[PDB]
Amino acid sequence: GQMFGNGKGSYFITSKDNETGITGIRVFVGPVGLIKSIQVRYGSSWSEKYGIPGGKAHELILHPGEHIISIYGRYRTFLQHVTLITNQGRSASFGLETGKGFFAAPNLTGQVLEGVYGQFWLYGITGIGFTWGF
Repeated sequence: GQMFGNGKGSYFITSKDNETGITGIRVFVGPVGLIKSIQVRYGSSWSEKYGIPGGKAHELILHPGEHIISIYGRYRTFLQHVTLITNQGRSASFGLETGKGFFAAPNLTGQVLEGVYGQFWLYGITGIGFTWGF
């Protein structure tokens, strides 16, 4: 909490479900370079496509024991850039690094990414938020 970017349009939310946490993140990026949609992998199950159809699928598949611990991003009208940095030093960058920047980290140390929410509109994601927990 709360939501990064100029959120506009349809609300979405996904989260952990008495399971393992996030083991993967699928980001869809178009030729225009903005974040169109996301899928989140819980255990072995991919969530539904949250956003606008189109673009090319790019993935961060987490290693055993690996978790996303902070997130840097850029935005304008749409979420332009997202880089997911993990607890093992790895970082996966998606999208064109333009606009107003943000940085999301959990308040308490040991907390990792467990879910993401936000808004998508015309071409893609316009607002993005993150839920952290142990």
